Amino acid sequence: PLILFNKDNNIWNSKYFRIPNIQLLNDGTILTFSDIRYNGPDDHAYIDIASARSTDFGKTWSYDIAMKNNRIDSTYSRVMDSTTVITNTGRIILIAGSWNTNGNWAMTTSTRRSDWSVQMIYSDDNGLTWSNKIDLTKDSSKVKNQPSNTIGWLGGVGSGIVMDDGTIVMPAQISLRENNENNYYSLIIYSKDNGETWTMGNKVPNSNTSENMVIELDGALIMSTRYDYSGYRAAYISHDLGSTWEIYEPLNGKVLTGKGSGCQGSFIKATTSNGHRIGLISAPKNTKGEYIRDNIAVYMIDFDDLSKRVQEICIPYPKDGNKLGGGYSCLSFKNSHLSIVYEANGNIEYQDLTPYYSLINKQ
Repeated sequence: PLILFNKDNNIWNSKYFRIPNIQLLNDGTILTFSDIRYNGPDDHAYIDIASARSTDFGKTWSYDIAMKNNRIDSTYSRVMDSTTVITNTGRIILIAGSWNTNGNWAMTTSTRRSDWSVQMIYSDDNGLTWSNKIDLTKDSSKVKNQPSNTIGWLGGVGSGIVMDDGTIVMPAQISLRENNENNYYSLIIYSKDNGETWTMGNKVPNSNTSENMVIELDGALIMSTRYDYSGYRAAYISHDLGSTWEIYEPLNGKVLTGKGSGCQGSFIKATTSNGHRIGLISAPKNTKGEYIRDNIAVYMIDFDDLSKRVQEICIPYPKDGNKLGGGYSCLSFKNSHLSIVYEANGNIEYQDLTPYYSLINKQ
């Protein structure tokens, strides 16, 4: 597989890369992102977000820093954990978490984390240039319905979606002060004005849920989320754009994730030529357990043939993850093409999976 971001040969002399992201553009351009983890694998470190862009279907790549941290702390300033979407205008939005101090974003403080913010950039030239950073949390003018007991929140790490009428929906994760503890939950945020302003949904039914993505299905939102220490990815459905949730049985509990903590993965919808809507999920099998996160696999469900069990399509990364930080992945599906980016021993690798989609599509 192509090494897209190479810890042993990159223009930033970065020691590590983590948290990859991919969008297949309507015109065939491939846009990807990654944390530039300059000094090593740690989350609590100095990080910027790179882009890598290809106009020859992944043969060659042009690299850039898509978003810089706040440059306040040479050890801890970081923007990281990209969540992206392409809107119906073709605008590309990236939302990242921003901090500049040591300590887990959700658990370190009992009040709103003072160095925390959510930063947005967008591109109206298909990822060639980016806006200035837009701070979504410094005031109350950009995001509605943020809870007063928020410790912090960020995107779900992956891709958002667009509803039938153009509404943008982004997966998110939040930490909330509740009865003298901090509990973290998945949720969504949505924008009806091309990302200028947002409204936050309500938390899903279970805590210990974090990184996630949602698909749209007949107006409903279906979320596949990391559910820590359950052994599986939870799934929930919302019929009111994320105000209420219930368990979605056909996917809940069906993708197992091994012993220990959960892991980020991706979840997207494709419509095959027979009209069926299928869900594709990427995540480590983690048969070896905890943070080994071996065998990043791709799974399929057919929402129009739900008695057929979830199927393992392929394993793009049939290797142990690096315990320092590995296992994350991102699928993108567009115009009958399917691509993946994933963590691979401190690098990011890229693969075109379109031949597997052809097998599924049965033309």
